[PDB]
Amino acid sequence: ADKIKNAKIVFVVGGPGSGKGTQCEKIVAKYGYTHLSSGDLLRAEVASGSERGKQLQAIMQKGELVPLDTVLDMIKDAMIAKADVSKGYLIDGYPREVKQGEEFEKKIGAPALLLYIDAKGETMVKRLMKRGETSGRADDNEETIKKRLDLYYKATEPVIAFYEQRGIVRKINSELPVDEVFAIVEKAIDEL
Ligand SMILES: Nc1ncnc2c1ncn2[C@@H]1O[C@H](COP(=O)(O)OP(=O)(O)OP(=O)(O)OP(=O)(O)OP(=O)(O)OC[C@H]2O[C@@H](n3cnc4c(N)ncnc43)[C@H](O)[C@@H]2O)[C@@H](O)[C@H]1O
Repeated sequence: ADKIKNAKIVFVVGGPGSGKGTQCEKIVAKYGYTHLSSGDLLRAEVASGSERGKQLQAIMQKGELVPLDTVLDMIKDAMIAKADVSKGYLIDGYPREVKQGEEFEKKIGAPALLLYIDAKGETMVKRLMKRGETSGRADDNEETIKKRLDLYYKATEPVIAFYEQRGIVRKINSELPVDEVFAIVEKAIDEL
């Protein structure tokens, strides 16, 4: 526990399809951070066949936010499972609300960096549609896209302004080619 609490922790925040997972995989290979995706954890619980998984599946297929306690407990347990060995943690897709950040800080520890993966709204819509047309997830349909984006703009963008009060946000232009985005992310990571 005091081990995870004192670890470097990076929050990765950005709209659906903005390129969070993409950039996080490149961080892992280059710097050796531990990548925890809130969405991957939740989808793994869905695939387990549990009753909790059936309810998560419903929530996610509607594009809605899973309750804080559910996602936070999964993230904590996944941090613990990898605590022995981390150079640091990339928490991808959490927090999605201010209260999510605040509870993570109370239970786990503070973020040193918030990578704000910043894509245009229409770029996200097009990206999520392109994925949807070629083997996307079940939530990559048009109607669910609308709800995922709405919640990002209303609930999640406030997270940026929140952690901007402590100067830890770095804005990453995720409209550039993947490798050019990564060069900006490297600049941010090297500050740690
Ligand atoms: N904290 C939380 N609290 C409550 N509920 C939660 C929660 N976390 C999750 N949930 C629930 O789970 C759901 C799923 O959430 P989750 O899976 O966490 O998040 P997401 O934002 O929906 O995941 P995406 O995979 O759509 O986006 P990504 O930004 O990682 O993009 P990627 O790199 O793949 O890239 C997308 C596409 O774009 C392309 N691309 C990426 N970067 C670039 C680039 N620079 N140039 C060109 N194309 C690019 C990629 O090839 C790819 O095709 C939520 O809606 C909610 O229901």
